[PDB]
Amino acid sequence: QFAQLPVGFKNMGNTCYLNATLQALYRVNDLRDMILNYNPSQGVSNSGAQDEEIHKQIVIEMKRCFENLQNKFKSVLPVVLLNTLRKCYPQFAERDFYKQQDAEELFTQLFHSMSIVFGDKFSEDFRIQFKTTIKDTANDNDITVKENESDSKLQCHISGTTNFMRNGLLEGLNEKANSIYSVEKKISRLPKFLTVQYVRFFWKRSTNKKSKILRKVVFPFQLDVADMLTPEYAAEKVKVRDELRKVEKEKNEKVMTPREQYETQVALNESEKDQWLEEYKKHFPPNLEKGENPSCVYNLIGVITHQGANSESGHYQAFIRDELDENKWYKFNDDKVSVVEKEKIESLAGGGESDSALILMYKGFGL
Repeated sequence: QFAQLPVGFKNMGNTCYLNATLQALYRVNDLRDMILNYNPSQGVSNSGAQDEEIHKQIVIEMKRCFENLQNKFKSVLPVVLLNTLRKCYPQFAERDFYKQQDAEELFTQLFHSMSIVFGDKFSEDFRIQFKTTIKDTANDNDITVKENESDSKLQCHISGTTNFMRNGLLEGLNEKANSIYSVEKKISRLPKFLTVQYVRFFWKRSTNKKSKILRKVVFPFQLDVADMLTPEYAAEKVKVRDELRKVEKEKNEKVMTPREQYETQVALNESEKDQWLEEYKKHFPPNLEKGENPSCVYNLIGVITHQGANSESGHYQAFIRDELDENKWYKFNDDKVSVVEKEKIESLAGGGESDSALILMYKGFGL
């Protein structure tokens, strides 16, 4: 009666890559907020970027789109945003409709633009820092440790052996006169928002053509990455996790018109949610960096899926967890929005030609 369905973006013809990506970004609370409050008078953070003005326009056009989503405009047509994106990143103007594109490539370029415009305020929420150990496979006294590698996502490598996301994340942290060196990353700083890429798209050698790995790879709703951290950082994050678990457990224990009553209940539920956020926050570590995850645990909040033979075919969708009711998920099939249950989300692990998870977004536990 009173609860309104979220709205989606109309597909202009092979532009579901953009639509699914925008829903996932909109779900990231801090990002949504900084875009919604962006004032062009504020300029950009990185005015070393030669194309500064077009990045600012990308943000402006995102803000307009986000204003239309927030204020539910039954359908949003991101025409000007697409044109703007194409001016900045001509790869997205390739034809053959315009050609279908890899959502990962869009995600990456949008991250670049948002980093130019907002700076550290944006990028610190996503930064993963590594401690890298570099050993000569032929000599285990030749050891070098580096602390300066970082990224804004983790890659989940998928081969025929891969059955769970953890398997692929662990493989992604390792790689290999001249010698073969093993290069082994452990995480020394976790972000509050953790993006995971399933490496599904690849160049098939046999056919000289783009293809896709269809293998089922199970992801968890609650992700714990303690085993990917340096020993020193794990000790810190596990201590936090164990206090947060105690709060979670304690939480699980505990004349107006009909419209007015609904609006009062929403207000009550938001207050109760905020009181629990404050209870978790009491246990956050004292020297936590802005944008850093307090613990080593995350909850899943969004999934970008793809169905089709390769990154230039088929269809992308987003599945987004409701911000209050953690059991509720929304399916954004462009402008067709529906409510689905946890079982439908689990089925996105893949296997065969089914719609399957490509990019996963996790938010830190207790946030």
